[PDB]
Amino acid sequence: SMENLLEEVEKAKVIADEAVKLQKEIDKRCQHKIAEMVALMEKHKHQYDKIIEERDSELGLYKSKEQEQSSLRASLEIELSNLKAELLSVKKQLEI
Amino acid sequence: GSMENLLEEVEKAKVIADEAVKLQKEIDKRCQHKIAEMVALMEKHKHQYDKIIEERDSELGLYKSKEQEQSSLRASLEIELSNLKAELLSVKKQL
Amino acid sequence: GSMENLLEEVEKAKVIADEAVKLQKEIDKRCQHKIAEMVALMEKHKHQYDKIIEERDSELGLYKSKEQEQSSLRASLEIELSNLKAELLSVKKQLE
Amino acid sequence: GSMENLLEEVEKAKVIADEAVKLQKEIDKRCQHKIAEMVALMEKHKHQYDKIIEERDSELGLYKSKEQEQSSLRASLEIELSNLKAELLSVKKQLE
Repeated sequence: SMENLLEEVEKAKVIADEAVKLQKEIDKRCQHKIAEMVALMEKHKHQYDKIIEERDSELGLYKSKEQEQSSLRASLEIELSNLKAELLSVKKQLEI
Repeated sequence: GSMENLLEEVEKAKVIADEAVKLQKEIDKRCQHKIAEMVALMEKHKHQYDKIIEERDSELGLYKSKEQEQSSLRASLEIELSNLKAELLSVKKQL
Repeated sequence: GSMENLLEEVEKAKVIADEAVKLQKEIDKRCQHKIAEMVALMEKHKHQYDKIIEERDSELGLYKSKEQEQSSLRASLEIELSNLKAELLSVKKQLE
Repeated sequence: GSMENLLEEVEKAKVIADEAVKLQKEIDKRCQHKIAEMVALMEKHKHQYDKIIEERDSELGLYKSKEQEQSSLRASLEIELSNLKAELLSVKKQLE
């Protein structure tokens, strides 16, 4: 029974060794997965920061060109209206 | 009267130009709005990511502390089992 | 009195093992919640991106239709202005 | 001369229209370009999330099997400690 008792202590500490080793593999794999996901989030975070920051200068350029475009549009409408008015003048002159 | 035909043509050009300006603005603004929505989405995602990363960095000390406590418990168990085997060997030698 | 030391050591080892299991359950719990939260976040983002990319197609169809309407309105304006010039020349030379 | 400046106004309207089309093509080109860029970024990120989740999901079987084996080793350890306590009560009592 003494031999069996020492055998039981040996078996127990072997089981503890394997349990700790396996749990270390599990923990390392888990933290590895967390690290990969946070890494991907970091990269994406930085790219979005880049695009968000560029939107300011891009919006300034857009506003400049959009003002110039509103100028061209108003000019065309006014040109066509003036055309109509001078045509009216010509027509009433031709009534003579 | 040919003057009436001219007035009709000018009014036609005014209508065409007006619809073209209206459509032009509509296309333009639709594009700008699409860009704005995508930028807003990317900003939300960026802030969520920044929050997760910040929480991980803050709690890293606590996680490492608990892991150290765990490895200490494992080592203590190994030591108690070794002492158990040693004292059992002592008792066996006594008998 | 060495047997009492043996029983005390066995009870101590059992308490140690129980504390290791309790603490390890807290660790595994935290890792599981972290991975689950990040997977939920990335899956939500993946779906939102997929949706925007999916509706970009219909937005491109409407964009194409409206752009064709635009170019037709442009061509029509250029032609109406040319016909206008033609009749203006007709009246001008008629009155000369 | 009211006809000469009518023809002149017609030519001016043609010119203004052509300008407006050029400027608007510039505007729409930079806008559609920005859209293309952000859509390509979202496509890349969507496929990355899909890939990383498909990997975790594919290895969940190995994870679950090693975790079950881990819980098996924990149970084995509690069983061995219990057997030890019992045989040590037996041996202790056989002495006294």
